[PDB]
Amino acid sequence: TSAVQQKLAALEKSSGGRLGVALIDTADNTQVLYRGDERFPMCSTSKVMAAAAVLKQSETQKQLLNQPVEIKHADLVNYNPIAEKHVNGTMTLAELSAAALQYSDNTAMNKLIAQLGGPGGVTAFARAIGDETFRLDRTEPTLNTAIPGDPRDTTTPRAMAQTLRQLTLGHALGETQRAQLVTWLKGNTTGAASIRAGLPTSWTVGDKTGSGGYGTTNDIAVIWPQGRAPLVLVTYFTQPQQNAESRRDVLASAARIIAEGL
Ligand SMILES: O=C(Nc1cccc(-c2nn[nH]n2)c1)c1cc(C(F)(F)F)cc2[nH]cnc12
Ligand SMILES: O=C(Nc1cccc(-c2nn[nH]n2)c1)c1cc(C(F)(F)F)cc2[nH]cnc12
Repeated sequence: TSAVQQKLAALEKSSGGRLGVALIDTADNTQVLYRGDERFPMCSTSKVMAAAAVLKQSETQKQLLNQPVEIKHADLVNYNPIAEKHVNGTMTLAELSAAALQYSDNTAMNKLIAQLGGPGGVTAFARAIGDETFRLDRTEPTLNTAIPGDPRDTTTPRAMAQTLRQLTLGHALGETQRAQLVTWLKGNTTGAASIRAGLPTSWTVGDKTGSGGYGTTNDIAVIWPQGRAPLVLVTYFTQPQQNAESRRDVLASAARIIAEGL
């Protein structure tokens, strides 16, 4: 294995859980993979695929992002920091995308899923951009149950990193839409304790966090290191006990190991 792979395995053993890592260094297309082909519950990292799918729709439905969407009281689920302010009112699909990505609002995510026709519409977009591994099966909040062995609402680190690269640095989306997704990720509010905490502070990071049952703690990021071509990094982590507490420090530690191996 590589030096870095030894350090990641040791971090995993110390953590007591199961760690998945996939790095793409776009400077030379090199990769670092740890459990890169195992499935992990995506939790709210799946919000990137749903927002991107709506961005793709807006390439042909040109006013779609400005369309008002009704927020009813019955729509509110378990974490609605933005949507709860607009109950008995409306939010646009742009505003719902921003709330889902930057505040991790679960009601906003459900509106994106509904716009796409259900979880299968998010999966269909993944297939349309070449991701044969991603699957979204449930709405919020149950897509976060993170039960060991359950394939629902999972992907592999390798597949997620490749897709995040295609969406943010490649041509899965049109130019304006790619830039909008990057703008949203760079403005995330929830990420300072996760991948970002293991990287030099001079680097620019856009990321999407997630967490769920079994102490599942996740982050996916696009990274612009000072003076170098961007990286894409996926860090997924899940634990044996259903009621386990989150471990964002493990994601930071994994990111730090990756950064020191560059
Ligand atoms: O929805 C949930 N968590 C949540 C919601 C909004 C945002 C984020 C988040 N965003 N960035 N990190 N974490 C996480 C959740 C759901 C469930 C259940 F049972 F599946 F419904 C169990 C959980 N155990 C811990 N969290 C959960
Ligand atoms: O909102 C969150 N978690 C949540 C929300 C609603 C319900 C439940 C839950 N349901 N059953 N158990 N827990 C859990 C959250 C958690 C975390 C953390 F630290 F990773 F655990 C980070 C976040 N950043 C923004 N939001 C979060």
